[PDB]
Amino acid sequence: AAQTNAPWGLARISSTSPGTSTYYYDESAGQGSCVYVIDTGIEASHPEFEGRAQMVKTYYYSSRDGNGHGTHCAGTVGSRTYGVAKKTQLFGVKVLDDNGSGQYSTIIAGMDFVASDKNNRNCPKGVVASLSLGGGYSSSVNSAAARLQSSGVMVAVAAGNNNADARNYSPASEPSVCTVGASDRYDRRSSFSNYGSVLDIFGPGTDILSTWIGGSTRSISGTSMATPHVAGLAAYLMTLGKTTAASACRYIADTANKGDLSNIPFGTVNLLAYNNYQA
Ligand SMILES: [Ca+2]
Repeated sequence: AAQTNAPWGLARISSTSPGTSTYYYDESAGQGSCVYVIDTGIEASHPEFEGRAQMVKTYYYSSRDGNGHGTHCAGTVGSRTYGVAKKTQLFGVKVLDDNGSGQYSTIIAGMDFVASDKNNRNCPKGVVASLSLGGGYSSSVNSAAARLQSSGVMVAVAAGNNNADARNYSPASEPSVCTVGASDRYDRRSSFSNYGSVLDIFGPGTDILSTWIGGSTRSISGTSMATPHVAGLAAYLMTLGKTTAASACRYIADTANKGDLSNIPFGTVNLLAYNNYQA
């Protein structure tokens, strides 16, 4: 399949060079896989989700996304127009309030929740969790991410937006999960992207067009936007049978475009997520 005039980040993950505008992908498109978006929620009624999204848990008064961030990230995972894995099933867990903030105890509870809830869901091709959130180092938050990964869920987390070593942030600094940095459309490390030896992979994160609340769309930037490209790519590769939840991060690294990025500090991987699709 080929989506013409695609958002640049989708084109980039299906090309060995920057500057293209077509997203090439296998028509299976992640069908049979499930991705939990643990964030401010998802506007499940947005036409772009085609009924494939639902809220399964909230830690606040409402399960609605009153912010937009979670709907944007969900759109990059699995919306029709803006998504990597266009037939995946999306489940929303609202651990952040409508200002985008949340306590670490709530975020940990949401991770433990997904580890259990996935046992109640029909996801024959596997389960992914996308965490576009973080804050300062916490061993308890790292441990919760490690548990979620160990339970059989491919965990992708944002590296953070401090232009700093991600070793000082959580859950970015948990080695067992897949920690994602951001790049821009010219193949530079995004100016805000964290870096460091704990990063596993880069994905597109500057000026990413996706779904927004009120049935709308907008372009925003962050390692929060790069993470769902990698989460959607994992769901897509698991559906194709190329890899499993345990090894997807390593498979994505091994099959990445290598050495293409600029402004990568010594000690940080120079690897950009790539779907290796050949028609
Ligand atoms: Ca890792």
